[PDB]
Amino acid sequence: EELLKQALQQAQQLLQQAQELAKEELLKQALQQAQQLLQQAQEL
Amino acid sequence: EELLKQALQQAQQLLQQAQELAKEELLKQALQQAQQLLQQAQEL
Repeated sequence: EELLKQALQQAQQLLQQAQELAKEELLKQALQQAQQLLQQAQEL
Repeated sequence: EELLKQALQQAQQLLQQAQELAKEELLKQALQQAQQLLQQAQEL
């Protein structure tokens, strides 16, 4: 559960990296990685 | 691209709803929905 927290806080930090990249490879990566934390968040 | 922005800004608003729900059904929903915006973000 604090793990879900560690997963969400980091997915949040990563969607924010995606966002500033949006304003290529590193945007792709940041979204992939964030999806990961969210799948963990979902199963957690 | 501003669409990727609209997708990311909203996925961000949703991982934040998940987070406060974390501190059941609505946490599940918020993560599902956020994953959606991120898949759109990825394909976009």
